[PDB]
Amino acid sequence: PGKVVKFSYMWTINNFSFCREEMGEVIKSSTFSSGANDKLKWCLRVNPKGLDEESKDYLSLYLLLVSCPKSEVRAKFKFSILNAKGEETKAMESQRAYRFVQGKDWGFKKFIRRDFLLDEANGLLPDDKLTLFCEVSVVQ
Repeated sequence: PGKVVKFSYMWTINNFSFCREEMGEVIKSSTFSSGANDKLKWCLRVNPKGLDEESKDYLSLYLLLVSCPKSEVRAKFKFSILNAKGEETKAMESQRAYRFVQGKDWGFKKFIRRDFLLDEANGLLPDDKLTLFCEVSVVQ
């Protein structure tokens, strides 16, 4: 069977300034699929108030391999925010392809400062919506 080997996932979280998650609490995205027969399952994990005390001023963003048929998947990834114009901004990308196993995630604990994100001047929460964009390339 053929495989979806590169995929871009776009997720809008409504009313973001009112998310109620505390530090260490997660918002999980819908599961999205790739690979052969949709057998690689992924989701994005957002911690709106970080993981720990070190990151409580940040939003943390992680890509999680929810399911895979074998042991591992190696993948490169890039996260960004889509601004009020639909353009990518505040991008961060993996240094190389990282080894995912099922239940494992990789990402950025300090992806963006909350006070920058919440400042209307920066155009990152049009209508109080945060739109995240995740581009993945599976190399093995």
